[PDB]
Amino acid sequence: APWWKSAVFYQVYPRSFKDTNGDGIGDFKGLTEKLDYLKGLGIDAIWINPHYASPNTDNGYDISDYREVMKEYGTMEDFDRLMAELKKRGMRLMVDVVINHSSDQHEWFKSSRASKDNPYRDYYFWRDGKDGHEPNNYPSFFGGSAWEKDPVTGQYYLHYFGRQQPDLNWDTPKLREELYAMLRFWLDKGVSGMRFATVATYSKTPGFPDLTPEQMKNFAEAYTQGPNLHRYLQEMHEKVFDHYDAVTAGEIFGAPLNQVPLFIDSRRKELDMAFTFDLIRYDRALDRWHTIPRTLADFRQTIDKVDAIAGEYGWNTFFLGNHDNPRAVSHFGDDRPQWREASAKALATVTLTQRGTPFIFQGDELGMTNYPFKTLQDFDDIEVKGFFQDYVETGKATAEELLTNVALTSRNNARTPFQWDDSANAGFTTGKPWLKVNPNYTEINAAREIGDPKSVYSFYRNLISIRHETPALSTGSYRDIDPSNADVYAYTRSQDGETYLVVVNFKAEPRSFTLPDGMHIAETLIESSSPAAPAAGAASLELQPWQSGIYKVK
Ligand SMILES: OC[C@H]1O[C@@](CO)(O[C@H]2O[C@H](CO)[C@@H](O)[C@H](O)[C@H]2O)[C@@H](O)[C@@H]1O
Ligand SMILES: [Ca+2]
Repeated sequence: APWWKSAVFYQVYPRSFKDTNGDGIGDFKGLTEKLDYLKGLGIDAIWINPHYASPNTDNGYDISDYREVMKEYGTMEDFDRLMAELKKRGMRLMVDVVINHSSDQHEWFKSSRASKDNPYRDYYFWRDGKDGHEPNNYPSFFGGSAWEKDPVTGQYYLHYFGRQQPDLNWDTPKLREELYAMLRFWLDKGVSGMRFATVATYSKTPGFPDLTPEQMKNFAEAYTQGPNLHRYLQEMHEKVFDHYDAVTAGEIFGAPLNQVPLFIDSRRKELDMAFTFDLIRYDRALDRWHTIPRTLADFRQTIDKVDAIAGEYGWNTFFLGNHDNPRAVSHFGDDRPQWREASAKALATVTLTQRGTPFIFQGDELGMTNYPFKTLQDFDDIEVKGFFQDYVETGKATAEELLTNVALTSRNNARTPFQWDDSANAGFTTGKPWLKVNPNYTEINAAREIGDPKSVYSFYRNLISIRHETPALSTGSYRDIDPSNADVYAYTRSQDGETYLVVVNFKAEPRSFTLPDGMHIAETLIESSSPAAPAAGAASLELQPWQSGIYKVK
């Protein structure tokens, strides 16, 4: 059982964590200042979003030099000190690895775009248009065609994401060797983990035939069907990860769940663990902007399908939130002032008793909410400007339809500054924050949470302890008591003849729970929103609105 199977991770979007120089952008110094806070919470390891030199058309996901640090975050010396200060606390760092595409300002692309005979030409994908139009019908995730004509050579380069994010050509051995050398540069600095963004799209289909209309309906899935993908990931492991001790994590965006085992089965020598989208997008329409009503029954059944593809040799991450999705309490909980803390704790109990390695998103430990967008600029983000181009400019929807829906699903919901206290701009910055702070910072902030044994924060800290001390709760098997139940989420975790029972009321009303025939409460480890723990030997539970609990059973 490697260290990573029982670790609890915390994801820090540095741009919005803590500013230390007034420019309104979070930075490395600000993260280094808060390690004590993170340690005190119980956090073993941090995954930071892209921290490399970038023009920031996509807040670090368009990388212009893989070997320099983002100017906004600090210098290489600031990154080294972060590493050092993490190590002092026996903490580990996972970095984000963005090698499906680079920025169009990367030196490689500047060279590549110069002529068709340039030595870098095949570091990207260049093709002639067909029939006066693009080379084929590929759509981009961030608006319009995935192909962009370059007047310099008259050909089109491929970009699955933004126009300023040209896809890297993995079919070219020289480029793969460069990528590997780049990974060693960071690994040699002692980085403990790497998360590969959109790891499933690295392999492109030879010939670039047009997508079928079915394929066009789910293009994301088509872009994960490159015929050399597993070949390339296995090569990366042989030449890189085999020689180091880091954990690898794949963001498997767009792939069908049944293919996930190919990425994570320890025996195949590709990656260690999976970030999947089935759960967190379980109520998102195919357009990635509308929502579809779902029940708890939908929620638990997805989790069960997801757990099942881990098998014996695979391993999952678990998360309810990240920098690409709405806030966990607003999305899966109830964010109204009277149910917010109660449901946030109930979500905490879920997160920390899932099988897999949990990732907690910055701010969820405080019960941070979605942002109340009013304006146009509140929504500012390459992906929504993409939705405008594809849905508004084309007359498929009105701006106000877009914004009503995007208010609920926008990435910007997760990127509002972390709420440290009740000072100006919640103590995030002394300047003017890059995105506005949520007004509810006056009720929802770290300083107020940490001082209160009854807070969301304190509930998270207690859960993390209980998990750290209970093997079954990280590496134990998982079993859903009743997948068709849409009121109360019940499951067991077991290891080595010990069994724990997690019960979570998802209704804002009293509910009852009857334990499995022959099973009885032995001890109560923790509850939220309960006025009294069950009696030793209880065969059922009386549950308050939003109540959660962990029990040892016999
Ligand atoms: O937000 C659109 C879509 O992008 C994904 C692809 O994995 O997210 C990763 O890659 C993007 C493009 O570089 C980034 O904008 C994003 O921040 C990054 O995590 C999906 O998760 C997401 O649905
Ligand atoms: Ca700053």
